[PDB]
Amino acid sequence: SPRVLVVDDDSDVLASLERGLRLSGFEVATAVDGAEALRSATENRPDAIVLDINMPVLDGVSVVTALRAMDNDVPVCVLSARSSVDDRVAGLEAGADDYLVKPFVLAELVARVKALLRRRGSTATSSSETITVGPLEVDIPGRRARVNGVDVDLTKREFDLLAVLAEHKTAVLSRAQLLELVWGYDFAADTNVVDVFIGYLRRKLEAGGGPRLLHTVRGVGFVLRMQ
Amino acid sequence: SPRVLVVDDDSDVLASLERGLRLSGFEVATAVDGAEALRSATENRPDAIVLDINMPVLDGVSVVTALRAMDNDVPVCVLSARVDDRVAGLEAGADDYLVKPFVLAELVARVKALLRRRGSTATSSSETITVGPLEVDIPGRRARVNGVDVDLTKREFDLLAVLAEHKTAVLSRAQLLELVWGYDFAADTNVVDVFIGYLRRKLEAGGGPRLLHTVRGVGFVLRMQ
Ligand SMILES: [Ca+2]
Ligand SMILES: [Ca+2]
Repeated sequence: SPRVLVVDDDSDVLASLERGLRLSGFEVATAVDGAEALRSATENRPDAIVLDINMPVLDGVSVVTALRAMDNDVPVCVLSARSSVDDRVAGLEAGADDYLVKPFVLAELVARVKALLRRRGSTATSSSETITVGPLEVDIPGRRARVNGVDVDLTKREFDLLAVLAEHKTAVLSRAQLLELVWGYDFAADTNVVDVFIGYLRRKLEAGGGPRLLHTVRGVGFVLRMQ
Repeated sequence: SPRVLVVDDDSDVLASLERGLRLSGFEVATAVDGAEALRSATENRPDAIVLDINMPVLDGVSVVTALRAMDNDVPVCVLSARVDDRVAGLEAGADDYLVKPFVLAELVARVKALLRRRGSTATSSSETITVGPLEVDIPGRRARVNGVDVDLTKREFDLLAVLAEHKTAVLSRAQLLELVWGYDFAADTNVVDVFIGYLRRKLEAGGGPRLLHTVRGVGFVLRMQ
């Protein structure tokens, strides 16, 4: 009953993923390149999209870029070959919500797709008032972050992360807690998605040129706090 | 401003490159050896790296090797020497080179070219291109000859990919410099001819037929026969 659009230009992989997800309980639509992805996404509006990065015609990065420019927040998990790192990172930066490296076992994708759906248009936060951490203001309801009055341009998943960290300002959250609260994971994962997104957030928070607000507590977790 | 990391163990040269590139409109990071180069590259994600070859602690060839081994496709222009007539940094995976001594205008032109290429979002509609025994998987950035992987550096593939996309077309040195290297300017560099050599040698390793042809005074063509 959730509709998942799966996009890959490798016809074996696409057929396999189609088979795998349909059997796992999803209504599945497919596309072979990013143009067909955007057509499919536009004409059918999937609940989630599984999106290969390196494709002809329009790549996965472009597809993501395009969706997000249209304010289309559909959850997206990008797929990439192992070696195609600085590149899957591009999809995440451009606005994908999660990634999975090939080859993967099908359970890894199903689990992340159910998480994607659990956390589509998101946060597990109750704050209504804007949250201040030094010069940073995190407006959860208005989905707006500002540092010294200047908006910080964040993707939907960067913002969800910052929002969870602001909701628990000054508290340390572990990778595992952040996978559950932000990504909606209900399973143990081998993933550095939290680390990658902490990198992006911190770079954005610091681009102005002042204090580190977002701290890595080695072996324990991450914390948003002034000083 | 594009961020360029410059790496040279000679502090005079390092300082001079830094000054020059900054006055040319670049945001410049520096590193004194290959170890500092790796740290800077990780901590600071430069848009391009100007990389000396002979350095203590860790050399330019080792830097390029480590970067490529770690799937970091950052543009690298190596500052290298030229005997063997080999340019070891290129073979290791650097994208272009300059031979010291050089004028700054040559480095600036080459760094802009690096950046032009890395900045390109042009996406081909081609999938796998077949030329006789050779298959070029464009989107997958893989080549195989008679089903056997040909291990190519990023820039070797870039060149192979342009030749395959225009398969059987003769592309001049000038067009490949523009198309593959991102040059917008004159350049008397031999970099295209050097990489053609690399590809031939790699493509022809399995004993097979010549697929990459040099038409002197005209250009280069990838075709079976
Ligand atoms: Ca692909
Ligand atoms: Ca040196």
